[PDB]
Amino acid sequence: GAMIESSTTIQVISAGLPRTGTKSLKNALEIIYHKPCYHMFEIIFNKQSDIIKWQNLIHDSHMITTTKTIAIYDKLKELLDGYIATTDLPTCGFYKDLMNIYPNAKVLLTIRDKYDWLHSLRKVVLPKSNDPWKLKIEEGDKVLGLNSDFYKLTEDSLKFAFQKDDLNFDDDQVLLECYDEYNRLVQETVPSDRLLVLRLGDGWEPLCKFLNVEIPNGIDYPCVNSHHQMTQLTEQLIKYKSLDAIIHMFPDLI
Ligand SMILES: Nc1ncnc2c1ncn2[C@@H]1O[C@H](COP(=O)(O)O)[C@@H](OP(=O)(O)O)[C@H]1O
Ligand SMILES: CC(C)NC[C@@H]1CCc2cc(CO)c([N+](=O)[O-])cc2N1
Ligand code: NA
Repeated sequence: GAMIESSTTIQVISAGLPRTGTKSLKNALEIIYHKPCYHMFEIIFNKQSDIIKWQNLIHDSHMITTTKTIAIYDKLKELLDGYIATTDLPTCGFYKDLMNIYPNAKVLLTIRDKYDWLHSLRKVVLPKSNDPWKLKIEEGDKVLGLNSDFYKLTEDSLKFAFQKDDLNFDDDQVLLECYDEYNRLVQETVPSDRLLVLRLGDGWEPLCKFLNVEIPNGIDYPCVNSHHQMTQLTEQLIKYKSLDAIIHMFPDLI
């Protein structure tokens, strides 16, 4: 196809929850658009200074209906300046607001089997409080410079996505119910013409068709960020005590 000059603004809003192929999708969108896509990894590896800003936004987000709405929307736009898409926490819970701010953006929902999702979440993002692996995650997190404010953001952005005032994070049934309800609500809320639902394994074709772009030539659809790979990353951070000592060992993930 012909090369055209794409606008550096949010063109794709992905409402999918963590552990549903968001990092692969981030990578895929960057391959298509040649500009950055937001993701939790953007915060962890590039913009830890954003943590307090997302926290403040979530804090004020109950006021979203107006005057207050504009201030909140201004802060969201600021956070996303220079990006062409959003994926993952903390952004995904803001999908409705993002649709208002970026009326010409299309919306994606990444989904998968709910028990596979939960298993993956428990290994990487939200281990049970009595799981010994939680201590290893915390040790690796310290190597990356992530502290309690990072955990607060993770929890608060999950609660915001699930529209809960509090949440028993150690309760699998609660998390599964929230997952199902969240995915159902996205599909009820977003007009179908504006939504593409992507199941893990769908690859380039439906995505590129939805976005009116050619499938990237000779490039396989990304497959990164398995829980196994994250377990290796955690162990290597603990072993070497820095990111820069091992970053070359994780080329597409980081
Ligand atoms: N192209 C692909 N095909 C199949 N699974 C993929 C995939 N890309 C990512 N995944 C899976 O999506 C999950 C990561 O999602 P996210 O980036 O949102 O955290 C991982 O699940 P597992 O942990 O079950 O391996 C990963 O293996
Ligand atoms: C050792 C270190 C790599 N641990 C950091 C972990 C794993 C990456 C990660 C990813 C997400 C969402 O992609 C979230 N999240 O949903 O808040 C939290 C975390 N925290
Ligand atoms: Na990258």
